[PDB]
Amino acid sequence: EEVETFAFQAEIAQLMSLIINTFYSNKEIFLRELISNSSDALDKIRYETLTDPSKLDSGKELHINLIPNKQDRTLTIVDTGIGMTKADLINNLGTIAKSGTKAFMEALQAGADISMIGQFGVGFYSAYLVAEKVTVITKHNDDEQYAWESSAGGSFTVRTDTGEPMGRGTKVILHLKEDQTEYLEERRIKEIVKKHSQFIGYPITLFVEK
Ligand SMILES: CCc1cc(-c2n[nH]c(C(=O)O)c2-c2ccc3c(c2)OCO3)c(O)cc1O
Repeated sequence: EEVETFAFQAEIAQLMSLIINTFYSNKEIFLRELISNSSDALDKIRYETLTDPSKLDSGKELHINLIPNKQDRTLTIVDTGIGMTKADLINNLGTIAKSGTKAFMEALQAGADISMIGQFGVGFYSAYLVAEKVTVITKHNDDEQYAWESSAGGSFTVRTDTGEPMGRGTKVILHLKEDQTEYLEERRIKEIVKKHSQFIGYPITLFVEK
């Protein structure tokens, strides 16, 4: 397979390193932030459909599924939102893009708490509070399915995805750190959704393992 490797823009690499090295204890915020991103992407495709019905030809269901897998030590968050083209995937996760990253990095100096990370438009990276590696698989109506992945360290890879086709949307696979497996426990995931997410205008379904 063809794999491209990219460097994160410096400020994002710096942010990632701060997140990976922190003992910040309220790590459950990652779920609120990823669900929020899914909801924003769901809003995007749904808006586009008001004007163009064929936008949902790739899938009419608009929802978010949470899939813990204890055997694989992964928690997967899948949404059927607008997805990302390859260019937007690289831009949105590899650079400051539209975010307040610089202000956030100053806010951290000033000693603010990273729970404000989502208000600075960089909530995705909180995933690194709980994951050693994150894979993002995405399919936008205007492009092919791509898999982005990073274990931090300053780089990430993007490759065309040969996995199960998603009709449209984004799937985030969190390869959890050894000491963060509480997020694969059904009781914990339920408790967290309600505290940081029962505000979302889309169905959020937790798949219980058999
Ligand atoms: C990896 C982060 C993430 C992104 C998306 C997503 N899909 N499409 C888009 C889009 O704007 O086109 C996004 C998305 C959602 C929130 C964002 C974002 C992209 O960049 C900053 O904040 C998503 O649906 C879920 C996610 O967790």
